[PDB]
Amino acid sequence: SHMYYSYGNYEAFARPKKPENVENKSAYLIGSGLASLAAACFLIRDGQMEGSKIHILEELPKPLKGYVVRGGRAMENHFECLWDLFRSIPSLEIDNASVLDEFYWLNKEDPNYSRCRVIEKQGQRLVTDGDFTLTKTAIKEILDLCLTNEEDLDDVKITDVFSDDFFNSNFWIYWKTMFAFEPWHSAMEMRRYLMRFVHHISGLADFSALKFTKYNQYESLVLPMVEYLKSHGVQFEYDVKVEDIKIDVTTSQKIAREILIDRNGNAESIKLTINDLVFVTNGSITESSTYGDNDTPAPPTDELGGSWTLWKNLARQSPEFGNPDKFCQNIPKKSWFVSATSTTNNKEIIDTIESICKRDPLAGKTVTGGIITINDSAWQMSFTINRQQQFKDQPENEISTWIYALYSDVNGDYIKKPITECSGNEICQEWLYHLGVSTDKIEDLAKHASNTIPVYMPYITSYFMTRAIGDRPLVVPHQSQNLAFIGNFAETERDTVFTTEYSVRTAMEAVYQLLNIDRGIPEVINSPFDLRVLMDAIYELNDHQDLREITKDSKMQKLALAGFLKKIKGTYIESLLKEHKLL
Amino acid sequence: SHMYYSYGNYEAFARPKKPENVENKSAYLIGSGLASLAAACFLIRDGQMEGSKIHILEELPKPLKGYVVRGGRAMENHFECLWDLFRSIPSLEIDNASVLDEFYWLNKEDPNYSRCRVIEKQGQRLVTDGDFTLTKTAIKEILDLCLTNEEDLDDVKITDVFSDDFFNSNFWIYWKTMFAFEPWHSAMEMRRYLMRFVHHISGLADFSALKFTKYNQYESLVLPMVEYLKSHGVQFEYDVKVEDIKIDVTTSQKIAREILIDRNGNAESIKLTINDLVFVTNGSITESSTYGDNDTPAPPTDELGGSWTLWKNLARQSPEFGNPDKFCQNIPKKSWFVSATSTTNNKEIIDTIESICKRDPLAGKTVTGGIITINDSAWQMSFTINRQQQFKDQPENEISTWIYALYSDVNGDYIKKPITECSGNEICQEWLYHLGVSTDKIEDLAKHASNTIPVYMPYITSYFMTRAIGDRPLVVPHQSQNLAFIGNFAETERDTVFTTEYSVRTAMEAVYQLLNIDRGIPEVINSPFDLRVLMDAIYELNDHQDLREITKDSKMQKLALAGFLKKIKGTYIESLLKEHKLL
Ligand SMILES: CCCCCCCC/C=C\CCCCCCCC(=O)O
Ligand SMILES: CCCCCCCC/C=C\CCCCCCCC(=O)O
Ligand SMILES: [K+]
Ligand SMILES: [K+]
Repeated sequence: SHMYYSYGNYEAFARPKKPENVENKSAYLIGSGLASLAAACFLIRDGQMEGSKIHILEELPKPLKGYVVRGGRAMENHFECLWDLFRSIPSLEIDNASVLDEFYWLNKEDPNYSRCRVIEKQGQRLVTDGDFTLTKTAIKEILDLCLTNEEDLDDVKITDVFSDDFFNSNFWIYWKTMFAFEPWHSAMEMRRYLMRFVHHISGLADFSALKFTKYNQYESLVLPMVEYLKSHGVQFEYDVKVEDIKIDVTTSQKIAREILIDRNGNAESIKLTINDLVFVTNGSITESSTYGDNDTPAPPTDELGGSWTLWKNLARQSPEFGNPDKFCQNIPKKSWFVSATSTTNNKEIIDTIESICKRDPLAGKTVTGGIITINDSAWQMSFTINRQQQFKDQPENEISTWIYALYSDVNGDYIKKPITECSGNEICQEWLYHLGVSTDKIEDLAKHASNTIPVYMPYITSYFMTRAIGDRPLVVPHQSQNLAFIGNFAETERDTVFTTEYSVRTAMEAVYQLLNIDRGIPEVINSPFDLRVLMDAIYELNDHQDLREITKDSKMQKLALAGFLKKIKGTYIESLLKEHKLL
Repeated sequence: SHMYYSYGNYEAFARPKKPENVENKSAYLIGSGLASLAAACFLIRDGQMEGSKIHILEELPKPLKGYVVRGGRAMENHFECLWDLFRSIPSLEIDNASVLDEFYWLNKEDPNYSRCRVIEKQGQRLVTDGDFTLTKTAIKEILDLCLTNEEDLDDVKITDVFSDDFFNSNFWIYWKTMFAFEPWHSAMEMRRYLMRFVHHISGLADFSALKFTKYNQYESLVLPMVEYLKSHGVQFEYDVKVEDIKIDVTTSQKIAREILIDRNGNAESIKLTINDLVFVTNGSITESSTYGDNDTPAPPTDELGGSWTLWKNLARQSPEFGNPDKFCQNIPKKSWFVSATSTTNNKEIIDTIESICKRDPLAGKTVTGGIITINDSAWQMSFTINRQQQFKDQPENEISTWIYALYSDVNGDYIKKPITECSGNEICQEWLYHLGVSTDKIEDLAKHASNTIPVYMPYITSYFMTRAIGDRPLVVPHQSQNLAFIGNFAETERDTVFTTEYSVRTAMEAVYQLLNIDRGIPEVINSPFDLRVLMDAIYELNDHQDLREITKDSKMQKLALAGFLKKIKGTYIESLLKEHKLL
């Protein structure tokens, strides 16, 4: 009621009037991740809140044994809120240009695509690569899922809605690895993904729809925002651990009253009035991460960190604040936990990568174009090499490779141990084996020619845990006066979590609602409602067959189609179907 | 091939790289209407062409007996190209705001809607006002038209595709008068309108979808653009009549070589190279306009002016440059020709208007909210009163009313003459009669208390003449190197003419194509392909009935619906249909 959804250029280009009474308001942002930063940016730009009244509370202060590549997930053109934000953030690389400009021009200069998406048998390209290999049964299961109401998917697993045909498809290889879905994850979220990205189905196998920043996410997204916020006087408070927020939850209002913090070791409290807004990033996929090195595994852990402890403390004050235990408890021990960043200047390794991905990793352009999946790896390992180098101060003869394994409790094929028990050099050895490197060189090249840093992340799969409506708090809970939840464990319609777009969307919706900003929020792109996109999807999903080939081997369908074509012959519907290759 | 269509914020907010070799190029814009001005703006902003190399050639120089209101057509939110343009044009009314900002804020401060759309019997509101009164037969004719391929509508009249039920509907009253469609006009263009604006069907009767500038179009749109262009050094050349452009049309290229002009009376020629771009606004609805006064009719005329003569001279050089005679010849003598602007400070007239439209005309906010149609007027007359005053220097106790008649060859009900034979005061008398003013006061109030300026426009209905594909030139004809056609007689996909959006779209497409600008053009809004919008349309078109009421009185349908509901029961399709009130 305190916001509305829109689309089109009118609302995109319009500027909101200064919101009412904002001169008497303040904001506290809990956490320093992308959602907090984006919310602060919207407070400055569209709330016209004074930067000095904006307080970002970060647990970290103002030494790892090598380079580590973080989230690094791709974006797409229809990250509608994220581009609304980053058109206003100055680039740190190009004069008089925004982050969006630099990104837009870069991905036109050097457009992303994969020349080798799946390998097997120690370095062979998969033979059916490029094809979805979906049977009619699997396709009907996909569409049956989209045709299920989200409300009917409470706690439903991906394995509850798909059968053997689907799980044997190339589609499932592409899908599970690029998005990091496990079979026991949320069918509700998988449905959101299917609908959310249907306009890019023709780019699923070759990653032609992916777009990437010039450098790692921190240098290309976080640092530009931080510079923008600091230039506007926003206050960054470091070594602040937020332990609880006392919230009054009455029959008529929800009002945050006090932030209980541990500053640099000392218990303190921030008293809030109704004009002091609090933005909580509830939960975190990176909390309690541990780090290994070339010779040491990352020590597994089950610690609840400060992020999960805080959400638990808020949930104790109202069921409307969500159910953190659905996301941070009972995570299967087979789940993805470990990622590794393997850095080398060794020509044997780099030349091996070149022979598989067909591009020079040191040229400074696209290399793998996104992850390469090792389809027959016991770990279900994938790895990617982005445009090199991904760190501004890294030597120009080095590459850094990011590696992850979807299965954490199964022996590797060359290193006969679960990934959670492997040092950096052992992870690199298993990877080199699957590249086809000669087995008499693997040990030396991993131990002495590379430096590999593993990271153990207990909650990295947490976004996708099976959930019920109500497990995630509304961005602005009902009757909340000065409290919002942002980030990928907050609830909003149809958008997909594990994306930076979701972080920016929740940030924008929280700020606009709490300040009653008179401007539209862009809806999640309308592609699942667009007949043209749905026609393309049928054509692509059936691996480029028209309606006659699709129905050929079924009399019942073969006849319903002939009756359909009779009615639409010579009409606009027939020309549309022909334009989208269905006729 | 030299442009691409896009939608969403990514392409909206992105800035194009400077196009290649633009530093060696020039532009000549023929005419000073909105399309020429918009093209010049895009040349500056996105072509990064130097303003000194941009030459606008206007026939007019750098005295009417009263105020005259011109085009004054409304806009809507999904004028996608127009808002792309006017976000970059500084407002002349508000500091540090664009034209878009001022427009956006104004129409939120004072949103448009009609409190009385149709009157009859000398000032009575129409009883069924607000309802479409469409029969099932008429609705199927509407959808059958949309389901016809545009290519099958060559030279087809509106009367060729609709029957008595449709022409007796309130829908047709609303539609024909707000858009100025005549029964003999283009069914192809009517189809484009139905598809183009389907997202606003719920605002058709009460004009809630309409948005208006603060002042008349010249003060609120043209003058801001002119100031922008002059501030960038763009050259305005006045008293230049362009008589012909010599174009080389070879087997491989189309190249404009020479502009033949009459400057201030003297024959001259502008020599063009391939790097000199020429933008022709072919044809004009305002050419050869004549003016009357309170005591004199506007003299009818059939003169081809300079605009139509120029298009004819170009068409003689290639059929690819269009067929002007389809639009400027054989216009029926019943067509709309006359509009009048009636200005008064008289309290009897203003109070009469207040009693019909329910708002104070002098308050400075919406008055009629768009045209009021006099349904039983022999002339088929409508009139509107915008926010007053529409001219910045007009006295604050005056209103100006705009009046037009769809039928030009039929005696009025009070003044027993065709409108083409009427003085300004006689047009005002016929109007006052239909307002219900007492017949013993009409003559005095028209002659002495009002000043009414009639305008005769031979080509005002020209955009809508029946046409065939090929009658309008492509914005950039095939193989054209330096020549483009812009404005509402140029050809582009799915957009609707007689709109300022069409002028800006053709301008943008011409500039982007001729300069090969590397940025997307926003497509015509995708509403006819959006299932949600199509569901709303069925609900509104059937005057707010669900699928069971719609089908109730037909056994055949009543059964196909029961079979449909059986298949979709409990699915996402059913929830969608319920959300859009069809179930
Ligand atoms: C009713 C709707 C039917 C939906 C059909 C479902 C098919 C979805 C197809 C897969 C989308 C592939 C997405 C790959 C693009 C990369 C994602 C990204 O941009 O981040
Ligand atoms: C296949 C598509 C079916 C199309 C259904 C057609 C019904 C169209 C309904 C009328 C649209 C009314 C437009 C009124 C809004 C004002 C126009 C404007 O904004 O300038
Ligand atoms: K917006
Ligand atoms: K654009």
